[PDB]
Amino acid sequence: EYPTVSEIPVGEVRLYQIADGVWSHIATQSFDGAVYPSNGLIVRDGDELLLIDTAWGAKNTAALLAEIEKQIGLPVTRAVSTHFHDDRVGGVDVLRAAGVATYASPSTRRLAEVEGNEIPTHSLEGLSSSGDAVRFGPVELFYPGAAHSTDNLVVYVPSASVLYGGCAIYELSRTSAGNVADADLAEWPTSIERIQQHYPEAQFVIPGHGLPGGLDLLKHTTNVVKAHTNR
Ligand SMILES: Nc1nc2ccc(Cn3ccnc3C(=O)O)cc2s1
Ligand SMILES: [Zn+2]
Ligand SMILES: [Zn+2]
Repeated sequence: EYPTVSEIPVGEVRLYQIADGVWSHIATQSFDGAVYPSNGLIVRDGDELLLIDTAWGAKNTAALLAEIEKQIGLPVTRAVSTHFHDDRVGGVDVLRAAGVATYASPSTRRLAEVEGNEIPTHSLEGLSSSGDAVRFGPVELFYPGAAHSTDNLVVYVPSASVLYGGCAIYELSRTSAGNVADADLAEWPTSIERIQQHYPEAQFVIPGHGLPGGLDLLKHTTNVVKAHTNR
């Protein structure tokens, strides 16, 4: 049963089996008066592991590495942050030290720099315009367009029909748009139309924060976004 934020002390990381050679990774961090949970993904890359997103923090990300050695036992060799916020890039410095080559789109790198966040080393190309798709080892990386922010990526594991939505996909229980500082509310529903065109098969869809679901999370996220602009 998927862990909730109440169950995960800040500084601990949990791993959850979505499908064979596919895990999400759940951690917790303080922010705007509370502590929030945050999701990333892990994919078996042959005899290696591909990570998607940090654990929101240096000490957390290092507890992620430790739980991955304890529980899987193969080496993380690459990581991909999916947009520029520290719940995606905080910890890259730790991953770097740990042997992991860290990647992000060219925008994602510049944005974080300005915002003072940590900076993935390598640049990912082919991802410049709404709807580009590129192949990263055992996954496909997809830029559906401006959404939670203007740089966010989504990830699809074809062999498992798992789609990792990141923060541009909300969980079902979330009904308040939230901090929409850097989002594009006008384009975000259209961005979610693309996802739904390019990944009609998805079996499970993993939000950036909270419980996984199906493709329902997409019409949910859209209803949540549009409600926010009519008031
Ligand atoms: N019911 C819920 N409400 C909220 C409100 C704000 C957030 C904010 N947040 C922090 C880090 N990333 C985000 C983000 O929005 O991606 C998440 C949830 S989950
Ligand atoms: Zn964000
Ligand atoms: Zn987030």
